[PDB]
Amino acid sequence: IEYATRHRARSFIPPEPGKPYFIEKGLGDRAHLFGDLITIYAGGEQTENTFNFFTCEGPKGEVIPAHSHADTYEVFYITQGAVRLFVEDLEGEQHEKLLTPGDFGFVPKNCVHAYRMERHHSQVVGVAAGPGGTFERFFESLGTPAEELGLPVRPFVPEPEKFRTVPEQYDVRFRPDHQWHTG
Amino acid sequence: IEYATRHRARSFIPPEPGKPYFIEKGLGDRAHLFGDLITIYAGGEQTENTFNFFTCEGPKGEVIPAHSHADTYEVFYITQGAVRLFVEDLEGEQHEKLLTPGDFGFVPKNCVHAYRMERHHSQVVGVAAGPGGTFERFFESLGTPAEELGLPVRPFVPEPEKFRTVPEQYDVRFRPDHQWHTG
Ligand SMILES: O=c1c(O)c(-c2ccc(O)c(O)c2)oc2cc(O)cc(O)c12
Ligand SMILES: O=c1c(O)c(-c2ccc(O)c(O)c2)oc2cc(O)cc(O)c12
Ligand code: NI
Ligand code: NI
Repeated sequence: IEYATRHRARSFIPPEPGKPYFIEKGLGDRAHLFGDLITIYAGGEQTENTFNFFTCEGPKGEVIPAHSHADTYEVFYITQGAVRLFVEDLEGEQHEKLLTPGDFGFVPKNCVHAYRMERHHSQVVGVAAGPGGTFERFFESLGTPAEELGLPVRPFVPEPEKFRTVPEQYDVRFRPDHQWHTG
Repeated sequence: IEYATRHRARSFIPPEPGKPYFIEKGLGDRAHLFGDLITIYAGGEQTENTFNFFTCEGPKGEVIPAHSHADTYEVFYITQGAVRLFVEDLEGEQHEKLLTPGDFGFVPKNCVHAYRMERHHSQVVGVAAGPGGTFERFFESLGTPAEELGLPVRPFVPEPEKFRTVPEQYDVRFRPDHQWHTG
């Protein structure tokens, strides 16, 4: 049976801290953002705002917007398909790598980065957290929560206003002028 | 690409915090504990002691020792095989679930728990962290660090004294007399 939480009328994440739980494949809290489906299995409420756990999956596509996080560190661990990760270090040097399932990428705070899914229905396991809390409700805030299972039929394109206001609540800084010179 | 660190003569985890990095499948810092191989991709040094990221893989086996963590929350995210997760909640009710790849289990602090791998070379993605810091160097401390790739050839059984002294440094509390009555 399911739970009612702060985030969903129907969720498999228990609302109270301190409760163990299991969630079958795909049934975490879901959000749509562009063509991608984000699925949250644990958030800050579960971990005293220490860490989170979520997956991101999507169609073969182009790079997501280049961005950074001032106080948040991010893991990319590939589970399906192939994902090209772009990252610029603090010294301005850029790096790219095609990550295949079981490969790992790590993006520290203040490092500009982006990714491109290079196979249909690629999937990434992510953790996104830091001294300033956990990041997981970003996705449904800029994008939209989803009740349906599976990849969105139509991409969810946030209205411009969302891109201005979501940084006020979530640790994200967009870098639309950023150019990748790794090819 | 390879570094000497506080933890290993050779590592693909950079010693300097704030550096982006990639690690190919299997090439995180490795440790053996019983028949299992633990591979660390990010530790507390990478995240200001906020979270970590590791895998655990091993043969079809019996349940690991029942234990709890006083300040640490743990994620079980199955990537290969099938893994049965046992957990006792704070009110003493026990639960078990066979978790298959893509399935998720969450064990809050102070819940007694254990797992059993039920396919050869099953694999779990883990995060284990909390207000008490990050847990990942526990495995090489009770077990042993490993330079070679692959499952350990001989199980590493820790001497009884390590079970007494490792809890003084890592957030783990063994429950040697704990009995699972879930099936
Ligand atoms: O800022 C973003 C972000 O951080 C993540 C992300 C995805 C997978 C991970 O594994 C991870 O650690 C982070 O996705 C995004 C997707 C967007 O369309 C826009 C974004 O701004 C982000
Ligand atoms: O205390 C332990 C522990 O926490 C974990 C663990 C394993 C995979 C995970 O994904 C995770 O979150 C935790 O494994 C163990 C394995 C042992 O042989 C003995 C232990 O004492 C632990
Ligand atoms: Ni990001
Ligand atoms: Ni544990």
